[PDB]
Amino acid sequence: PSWPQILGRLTDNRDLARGQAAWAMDQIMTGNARPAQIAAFAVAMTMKAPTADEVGELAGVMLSHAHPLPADTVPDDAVDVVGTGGDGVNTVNLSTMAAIVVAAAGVPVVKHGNRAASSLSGGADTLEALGVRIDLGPDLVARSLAEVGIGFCFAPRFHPSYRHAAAVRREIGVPTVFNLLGPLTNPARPRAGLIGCAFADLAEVMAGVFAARRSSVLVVHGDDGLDELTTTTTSTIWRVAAGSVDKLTFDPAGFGFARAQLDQLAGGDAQANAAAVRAVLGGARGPVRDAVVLNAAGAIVAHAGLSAEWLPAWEEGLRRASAAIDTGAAEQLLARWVRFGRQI
Amino acid sequence: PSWPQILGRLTDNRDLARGQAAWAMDQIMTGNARPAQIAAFAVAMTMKAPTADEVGELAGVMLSHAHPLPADTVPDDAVDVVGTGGDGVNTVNLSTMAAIVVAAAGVPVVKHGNRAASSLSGGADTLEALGVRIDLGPDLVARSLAEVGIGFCFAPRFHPSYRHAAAVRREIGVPTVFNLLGPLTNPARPRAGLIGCAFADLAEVMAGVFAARRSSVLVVHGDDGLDELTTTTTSTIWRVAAGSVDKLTFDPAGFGFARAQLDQLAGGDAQANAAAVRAVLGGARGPVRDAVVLNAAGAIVAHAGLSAEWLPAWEEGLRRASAAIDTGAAEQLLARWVRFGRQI
Ligand SMILES: O=P(O)(O)OC[C@H]1O[C@H](OP(=O)(O)OP(=O)(O)O)[C@H](O)[C@@H]1O
Ligand SMILES: O=P(O)(O)OC[C@H]1O[C@H](OP(=O)(O)OP(=O)(O)O)[C@H](O)[C@@H]1O
Ligand SMILES: COc1cc(N)c(C(=O)O)cc1OC
Ligand SMILES: [Mg+2]
Ligand SMILES: [Mg+2]
Ligand SMILES: [Mg+2]
Ligand SMILES: [Mg+2]
Repeated sequence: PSWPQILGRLTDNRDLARGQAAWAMDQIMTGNARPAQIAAFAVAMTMKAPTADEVGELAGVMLSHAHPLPADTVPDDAVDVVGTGGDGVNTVNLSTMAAIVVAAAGVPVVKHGNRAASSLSGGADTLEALGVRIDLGPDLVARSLAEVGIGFCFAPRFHPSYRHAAAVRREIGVPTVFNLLGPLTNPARPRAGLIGCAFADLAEVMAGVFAARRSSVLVVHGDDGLDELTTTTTSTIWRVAAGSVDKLTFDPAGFGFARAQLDQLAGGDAQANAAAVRAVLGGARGPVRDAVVLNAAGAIVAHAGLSAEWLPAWEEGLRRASAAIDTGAAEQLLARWVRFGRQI
Repeated sequence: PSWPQILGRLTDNRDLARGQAAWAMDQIMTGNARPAQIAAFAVAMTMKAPTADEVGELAGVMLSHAHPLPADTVPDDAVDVVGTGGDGVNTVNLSTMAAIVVAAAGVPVVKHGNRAASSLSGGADTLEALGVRIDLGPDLVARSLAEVGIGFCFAPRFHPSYRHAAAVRREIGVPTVFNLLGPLTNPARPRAGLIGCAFADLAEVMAGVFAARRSSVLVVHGDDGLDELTTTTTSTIWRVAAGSVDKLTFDPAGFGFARAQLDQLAGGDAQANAAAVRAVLGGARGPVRDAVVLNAAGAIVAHAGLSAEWLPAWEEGLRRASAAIDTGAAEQLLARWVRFGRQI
């Protein structure tokens, strides 16, 4: 393989041959690709329309180069709650709040996360503002998971070889196929997840990648644009179970949720978003709580799918998420997580 | 304007707003664009499918930044004979030979040229091997045109600000919209031309750019793939006249030309191709001569179009081209051109 061969195939609007996307990603990850070649590749794949085979190859290479967690430290039923970002709506950190609630409900959570790219505060920024240690290595993330019930894998910490691609992504600004990779590259390789996708046209491709590795995942795109399950309107869900993908539309009104306005989910800086987390975990009722409970429930549904029915699953997920907040378990879990980090 | 705005519009498969392509190109030309931004733009513009308006904006900015020729030194009726290159065929230098013949016939020629990109020897390489000074500046190109009847504008000498774009093009090694710009950016701005296009689906776009300038141009694509008028089969001609374009099919058999095989036009390195020039100018009969005469006649037809009827124009062009060789005028012009460069 060579860059002219691969780039020419893509600019001819052709799918790549098996192995070519992987070759390309490996050149990028080993520091062997010129910034121009990285940019050409990211753009050309995006404009061709990436296939699940192609995106799976890219994610596979990233996972090969990533720092793994220690053997036998990640429960077989661990779940992720993470999105692509890039929805261009400055919301509170819904996945991060959902993940705390899910862990408090007793589902092991290994969250893949990062600082902001286009927003004012990313999940990692907000966790740091809450006093949680974001920058732990493999051994300590495994300890966090075992001791607290949740671990946070900071993407730059676990994927140092991605630094060459990350730099090009910033210079060009435009979203590309690379924006799909964060949720597909959790170094703990959890088999379940609630996965947000800001890009309606690419959510099915993400779902195809998860289907190929036989994950139990709900890939979600709010019909208002959010890379979360929204409360302002319906959401599209690509449901991944038993190696296949089912496209569904989801309406929170079927579970008694009132419609919110997008303004009601608005975020601010890390300090403001930390305050918002504290408010929800402390039992504040209102729009943000509703969105957190909904997303926590979706992750619990994904976790359930590792084994059945859609409606009892949602009912159970919503019951469990709501109780995790109401009993104070979620608030207490955050306190315990903070304490864990301060004790080395 | 910004890179995220323009690249986002392209990746959404939308034509640019008026001025945006020009903004991007000026960023590239002033050294304000990162190699990643240059590459993203080149690829995204190519995959979107560039319009004549957009290509014209790109060429306009190049011309703005180019070294011009001194005032009143280029005749109103000067002609160019130049192609995009990249036809993947490795032929002798047909445009460069045709240009010498056209000048010897009395039509002023200001040829835009460059070294090999994908071929074994570019027109500039072959001229250098023949002893012609290829890198003269504006004042001396103007002198060459007046004194010898032909001038050669070396693209890197006249477009120094293009160096950043040129570096990215080499790195990505795939054709893009930038491959169209050579024939569209002759710094002497001749109003007539025989312009070869290797990319059949972009020839109409190049023709539209020339139409906007009200040039008299034949944009040509050999139906065998050559970016020249071919002798192996028919050619498609986009005839540009009176600010409008007509697509025609051209068969040189109508002028008595025997069908050649593509292999009979094969070139080699600069020394081999220089030998091929000497052979044609010395009066050797055969396929190469035929191709040179046909293309010289095409350029004469384009020159006639500044004023002209189609079939008589071709018959006249063929007569004048053949006579320029047969009298030794073309051989003598080359010798005079070599002397000119040696005498400062
Ligand atoms: O600034 P953006 O480009 O829009 O990115 C917003 C967030 O998207 C991902 O968030 P994640 O789902 O992990 O967390 P969140 O929903 O709690 O913010 C990403 O790592 C950022 O934290
Ligand atoms: O090496 P390539 O990738 O195929 O492209 C290079 C050839 O295309 C142009 O040819 P021009 O028409 O000016 O000259 P020619 O036809 O005499 O070679 C260009 O300036 C090079 O000479
Ligand atoms: C317009 O064509 C060119 C302009 C240039 N400046 C350069 C360069 O600086 O290497 C190369 C070019 O084609 C190879
Ligand atoms: Mg999220
Ligand atoms: Mg979000
Ligand atoms: Mg040519
Ligand atoms: Mg050619």
